[PDB]
Amino acid sequence: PDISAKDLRNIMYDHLPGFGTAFHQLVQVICKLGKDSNSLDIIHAEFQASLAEGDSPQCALIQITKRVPIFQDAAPPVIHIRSRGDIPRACQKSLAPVPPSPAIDAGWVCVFQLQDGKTLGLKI
Ligand SMILES: [K+]
Ligand code: NA
Repeated sequence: PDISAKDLRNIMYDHLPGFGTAFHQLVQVICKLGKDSNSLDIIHAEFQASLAEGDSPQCALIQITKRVPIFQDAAPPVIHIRSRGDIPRACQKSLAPVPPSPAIDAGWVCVFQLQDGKTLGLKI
């Protein structure tokens, strides 16, 4: 790819406010699935265009989830953690009960699964 997953992640991070936000996590999800589906260059191009159009970087990421085929009805990744405390502070107000068939394109970034089995969905 013209761009690596790490470099794309860093370009997206360059534009995002704060640290450990729902959108940082979304960047990670996007770069993972994009690397796996060989979509890194299309993702990069779409991100660039969205920024040029005047979109917020957050909106650009969302639009990526809506336009890039790998994200269509794609299940959010499950992230195993010890306790809710392992969830970044800036994500703590973005947690919600997990529905039966969550989809990334619908704003379900990931699902945090606690050791005790309880789940929390990261929602935008
Ligand atoms: K930042
Ligand atoms: Na952010």
